Amino acid sequence: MDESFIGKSGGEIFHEMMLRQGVKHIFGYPGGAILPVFDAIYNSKHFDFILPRHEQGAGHMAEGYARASGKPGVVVVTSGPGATNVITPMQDALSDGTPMVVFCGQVPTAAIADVVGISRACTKWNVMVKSVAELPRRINEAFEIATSGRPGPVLVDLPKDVTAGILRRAIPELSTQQLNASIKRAADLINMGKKPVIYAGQGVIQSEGGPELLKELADKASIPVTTTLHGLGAFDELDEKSLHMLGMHGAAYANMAMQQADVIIALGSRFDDRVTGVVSKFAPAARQAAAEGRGGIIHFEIMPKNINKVVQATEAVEGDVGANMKLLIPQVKAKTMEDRKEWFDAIKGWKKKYPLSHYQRTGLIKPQTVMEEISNLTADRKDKTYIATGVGQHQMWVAQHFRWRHPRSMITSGGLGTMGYGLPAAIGAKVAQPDALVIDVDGDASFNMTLTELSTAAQFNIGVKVVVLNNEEQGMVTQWQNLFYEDRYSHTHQRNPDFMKLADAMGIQHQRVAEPDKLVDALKWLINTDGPALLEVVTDKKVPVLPMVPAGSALHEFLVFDPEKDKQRRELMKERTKGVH
Amino acid sequence: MDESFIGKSGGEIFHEMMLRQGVKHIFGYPGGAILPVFDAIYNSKHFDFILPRHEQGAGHMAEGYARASGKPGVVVVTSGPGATNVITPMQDALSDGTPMVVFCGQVPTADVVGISRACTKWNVMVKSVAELPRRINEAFEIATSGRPGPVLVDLPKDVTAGILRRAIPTPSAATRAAKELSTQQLNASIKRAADLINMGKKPVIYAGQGVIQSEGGPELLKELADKASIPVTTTLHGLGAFDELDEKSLHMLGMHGAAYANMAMQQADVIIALGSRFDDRVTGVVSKFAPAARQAAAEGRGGIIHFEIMPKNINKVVQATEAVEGDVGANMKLLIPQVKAKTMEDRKEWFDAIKGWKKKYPLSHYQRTGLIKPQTVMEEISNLTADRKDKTYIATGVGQHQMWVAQHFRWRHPRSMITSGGLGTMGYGLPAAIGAKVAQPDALVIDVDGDASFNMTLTELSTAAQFNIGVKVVVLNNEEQGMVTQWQNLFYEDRYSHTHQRNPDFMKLADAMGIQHQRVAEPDKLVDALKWLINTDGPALLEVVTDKKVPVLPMVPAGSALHEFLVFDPEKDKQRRELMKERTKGVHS
Ligand SMILES: Cc1cc2nc3c(=O)[nH]c(=O)nc-3n(C[C@H](O)[C@H](O)[C@H](O)COP(=O)(O)OP(=O)(O)OC[C@H]3O[C@@H](n4cnc5c(N)ncnc54)[C@H](O)[C@@H]3O)c2cc1C
Ligand SMILES: Cc1cc2nc3c(=O)[nH]c(=O)nc-3n(C[C@H](O)[C@H](O)[C@H](O)COP(=O)(O)OP(=O)(O)OC[C@H]3O[C@@H](n4cnc5c(N)ncnc54)[C@H](O)[C@@H]3O)c2cc1C
Ligand SMILES: Cc1ncc(Cn2c(C)c(CCOP(=O)(O)OP(=O)(O)O)sc2=O)c(N)n1
Ligand SMILES: Cc1ncc(Cn2c(C)c(CCOP(=O)(O)OP(=O)(O)O)sc2=O)c(N)n1
Ligand SMILES: [Mg+2]
Ligand SMILES: [Mg+2]
Repeated sequence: MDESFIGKSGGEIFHEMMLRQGVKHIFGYPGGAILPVFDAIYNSKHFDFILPRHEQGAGHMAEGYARASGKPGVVVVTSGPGATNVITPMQDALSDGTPMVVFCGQVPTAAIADVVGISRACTKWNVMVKSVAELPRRINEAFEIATSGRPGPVLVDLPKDVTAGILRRAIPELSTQQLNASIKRAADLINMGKKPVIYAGQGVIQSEGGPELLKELADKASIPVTTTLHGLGAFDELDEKSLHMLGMHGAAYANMAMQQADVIIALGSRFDDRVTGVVSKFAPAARQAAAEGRGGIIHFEIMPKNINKVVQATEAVEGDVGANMKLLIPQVKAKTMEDRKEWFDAIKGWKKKYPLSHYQRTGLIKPQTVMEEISNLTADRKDKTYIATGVGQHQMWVAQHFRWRHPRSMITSGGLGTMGYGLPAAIGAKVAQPDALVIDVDGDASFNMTLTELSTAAQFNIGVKVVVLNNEEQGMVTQWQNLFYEDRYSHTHQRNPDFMKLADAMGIQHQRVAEPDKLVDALKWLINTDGPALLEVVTDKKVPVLPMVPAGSALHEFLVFDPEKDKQRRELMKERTKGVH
Repeated sequence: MDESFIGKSGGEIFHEMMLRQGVKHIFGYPGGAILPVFDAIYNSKHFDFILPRHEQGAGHMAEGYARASGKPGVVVVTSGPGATNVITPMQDALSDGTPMVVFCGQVPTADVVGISRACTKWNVMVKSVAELPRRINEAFEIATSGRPGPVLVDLPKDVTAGILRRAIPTPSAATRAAKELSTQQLNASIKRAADLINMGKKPVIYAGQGVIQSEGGPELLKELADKASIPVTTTLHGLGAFDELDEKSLHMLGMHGAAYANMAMQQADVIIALGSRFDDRVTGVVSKFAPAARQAAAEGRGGIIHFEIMPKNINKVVQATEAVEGDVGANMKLLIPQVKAKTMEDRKEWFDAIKGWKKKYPLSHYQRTGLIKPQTVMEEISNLTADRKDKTYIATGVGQHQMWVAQHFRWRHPRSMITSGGLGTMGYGLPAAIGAKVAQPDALVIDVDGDASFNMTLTELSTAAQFNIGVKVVVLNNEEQGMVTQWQNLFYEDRYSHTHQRNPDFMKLADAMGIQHQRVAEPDKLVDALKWLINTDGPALLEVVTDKKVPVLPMVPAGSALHEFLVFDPEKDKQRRELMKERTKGVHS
């Protein structure tokens, strides 16, 4: 029975609970209904408060802070438009399993925007706090739900009269057996397999000790490892067993491995549609091996309702992937590269047949090169380097041509795919990792969505580095329009603002590079700059992201780059567009 | 039976439905789920398409288009984040009754219709190509009828990529008897309303956005007020429904309304509420609202007459002595012949009390040094547009500047006020102005914007530049969230928690965006800068550096009754600034 809250207001109690929860940073924006909380946190020493230009920036900043730190991002906003503005961040956090706690002012309880109802389908949980006494309880509930199981966003409603009111009174197995049985069935299934593969996702990064255990099992039994977009960095991409990223824009060899493997080991990962291609043509070899009782698909998942949602698991290992790997690594029998000479020989053949470094290459900077060079210039510091991206081609290229070695280095919007996520998430990651190098690799359209937040980085002296790729197009959509609609480019081009005058207007140091010789010096300038800075890279237009497995394709039915296709495509487009492209 | 669509994709059907609906402009942003619609409208000649920087911008531009033109704003976005980014404009449109049809791409059959159910007037997911024309027509009909509002239409990719291969489809006595009976009830309630007015000795008209949204509404309002010599006050959204230069104008009422409007409302024996919903920021403390009118109802000599199109909305906030259901313009046509004419001389007592209040509490009485006063910016914009009020549209952000333009611009033209009132979304003004300018290409459209409001959506300046949409922007630069610092002064003893921001350089920003620009800080140069802005061609921005910590007055604070307002007092203002300077140790003067 607690009594250290009598005589304090709900805002003052809320201030105490942030301390008890270890909240060191809060992102938010005031308004009428949330004003009692802003009075309580006035000139606080418990945490730093970041005031953005827009609540959507507050929301994405909290996401990047969580992605970089594994701590929950915390947001405080007012009722009405304050809350509706954080819906895209919340839905985004929900889609990508990012822990977030969002507090909203509400009108007084007596007087009934339906913030709670509007947000049911876009949060992991939400609650309206109906009395000042409930306040420590709900706040604790909210923080644990947001971080338990699959982490997610939680919305807490703060009625003004609750936060302004004053507290007067004092306020308050045999499944394990079947788990071990499932672990044993999986080890048998791994050992039995001759063509195994690890398919690792963000669940590994979000489990304590996860990447290390990933390394162990993959080393001991010499199993090749591929990851999703969110799994990037859960395994050293320089390791010889690395297959890199699979899926819609994965490496053609990672796609080959998955399509021909007979034992697939799914760690984290929810088998998203941008990973599997058409699901009835996905993992044929592992599916036959399931039917021939000689292999299949193993799926380590912490959420019961996520299992067999998309693909049927041969054996399902329910619970924390890190803990369950500690009971599976024993029961797996070691192997060597020599053991799987035949398997790795096909893998290594695929790597030479389809290298990620085989893309058209002078005069106009190539966007893949920018990612190669950012990778090169930071190779000596990848344990202290974080990348935030927008959404589009640039997002895929940096997945492809950047070598991920550090877990949580990839800060990107995957499930929802929110353009504009990049810059705010970078700002939040750099608040989380002040002594790290945080780069926002951004396409100009994604960047045009939220570029008002440069002012947040200037006002607070947050040293993010921004690379804007300037191709004057919605690149990902032009690709699709070239592919499926014969170069009819419908509303996919924008006039950019002068990014150099813009960075100047915002109080951000800046340079612009357009000549491929000077590209590396420019990038070197950006990294070694002190305080926030922006580099504008003028790139080539109409550059496809390959490999791509398009809509309706199996996963092995990917397209890849051939210089005769690239010559032919651009000249068909030059004629269709009548010289404009 | 309609065969014209055989062989058409869902996208091409959509394209044709826009033509049949007479849509002339669409605001949107492509994505994967919606690509078949974009392929079908590629280089269309039937409407202009505005690509914004952010889908929130597309929505607010559609709002401003609708607000300036009375036509629905049409939005087209993709699934997931394309759809969640328009939730703020949709909730905004719902709260303010703005007709809007939002088309969202959807993956083949975010939870767009789940997350948007509570923030739309109606939503529908089209399930097959065959039903697309029927649903399109349903959406426009719902969006524009009754109280207008936003309607969300989910468009699954299989519906818009799919092909239609087949044709599709295009009064009793009991009904007739019931029809006559309901007409007689309406006519009865109109007579009673008329009788109530005729016995009133201190009548007042309380006019809202419903009058602007009704065909003939402002004309009929003027005829009524003229014939019976009734003074007219309006809400924030009703500004421009009545000529504020007429001797019968009480200007805006409510939390920041003219003191003479709030007095008149509190003394009136008959209140004629026309197309208004008695919002809490209008009535003050409801139980203390309109005491004179409530007493006159008790004694059978007056009360509150409410003209309202949504029958359900009557008696939800204030008890009506006489309700008149339906479209306020149609019912005023029937009301006016039954109201007996009165001269201003017949109402000498009433207008003399009002002239008293107007003399005692003039809106022009505010602190008037070397820093530009924000109130004075508004008065000068009103003076400088004296000859073109019929072609001038004002969009605003949310905050003090929004109250000041409501108070000191003299409103004369229906739909000239374009502002977010119900939800109160900061960032509305600039996109809404762009939308209004698209709707009225030959009108003067001005975005009067606070700096924090402007900072939310300033990226949309690139939209005005790319499409050469000549909006005029006035940014009031006080470096504060002025409305919140007024609340923090009032209730939290000058504890200014997180309500100050460093702006960007607005001249460098405007230049970066390709917008001609100017900055003004000296009171002697304000008029010429405003003259410069108003006479430019193409988009233009004027930054006005203003005084700080200026309270909006008059003010009915929370928990006070409508007649319990605070007014400007030069000595109280001096004490306030003195105490603020002490507590902030000279930081805020
Ligand atoms: C334009 C675009 C292109 C894309 N291209 C690709 C592509 O080519 N390839 C690709 O892979 N992705 C791609 N993505 C991203 C893709 O859509 C998904 O967001 C992503 O693949 C899913 O990542 P994940 O399954 O690893 O992690 P999540 O989606 O976060 O799910 C991880 C799973 O692990 C579980 N989990 C979490 N914590 C634990 C724990 N401690 N123990 C056990 N389980 C746990 C969760 O419940 C969840 O089911 C693209 C996105 C966009 C917008
Ligand atoms: C900080 C702030 C301060 C504010 N201060 C004030 C203030 O001092 N004073 C003020 O007035 N507002 C103020 N507002 C705005 C206020 O919150 C409301 O948005 C506004 O008062 C509502 O105006 P309305 O009733 O005219 O319009 P609406 O909210 O649109 O209501 C119109 C009503 O008319 C009905 N209607 C529509 N069409 C018709 C028709 N054809 N026939 C009949 N009925 C119809 C609708 O159903 C509805 O009931 C403020 C807002 C903010 C954010
Ligand atoms: C908020 C929002 N709106 C629309 C989309 C649809 N969309 C769009 C318009 C893409 C093109 C991104 O353009 P960019 O300039 O940011 O990057 P690239 O040129 O590298 O593709 S990618 C994509 O998914 C989206 N993901 N998010
Ligand atoms: C999107 C959003 N966030 C927060 C608020 C809360 N709020 C805030 C923060 C106001 C201050 C706006 O400051 P401004 O610079 O735009 O204008 P003034 O300085 O003239 O008040 S007014 C108001 O209602 C809001 N209405 N909308
Ligand atoms: Mg681009
Ligand atoms: Mg301001």
